Amino acid sequence: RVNSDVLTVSTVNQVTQKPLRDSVKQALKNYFAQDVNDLYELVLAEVEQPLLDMVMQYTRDNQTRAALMMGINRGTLRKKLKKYGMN
Amino acid sequence: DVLTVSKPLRDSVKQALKNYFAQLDVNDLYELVLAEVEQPLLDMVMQYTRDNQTRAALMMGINRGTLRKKLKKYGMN
Repeated sequence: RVNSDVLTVSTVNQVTQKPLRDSVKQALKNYFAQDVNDLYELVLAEVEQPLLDMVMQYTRDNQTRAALMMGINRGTLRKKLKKYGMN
Repeated sequence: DVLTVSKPLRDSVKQALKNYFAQLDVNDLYELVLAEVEQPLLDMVMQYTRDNQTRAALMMGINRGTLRKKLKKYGMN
């Protein structure tokens, strides 16, 4: 059971749409194919940065609209932006 | 530079969000994306460790309690 299927990636082999979770699985599978103790932060960092960049670009940098769209408060959005030196 | 797909996983997230935006009120995008990324992460690590929660938590860098809360959140418990 998965939460949603609205996030899909376009991959040309011609162009096929597959669940984003599949890319995550593949990336992890390749990663394992080579002692890790920070896998969550690793994956989190790889996901939050593009998410923040895309949303901020979409709302034309309006921090409040970006927060509403993301379902988080203004404060939380600000610490995430700063974490990645995006502020 | 460690998470890539056949490259960086981040590019696939960007692509996904672009496809999603074309589909557009939305106010749960963070959880929406997190759910699509944490569930498979949990699936893959638990599989890697043969369902050993302690080993999975240690690999992930989180305590066992947090791992169990995450698994439950996604109905994987």
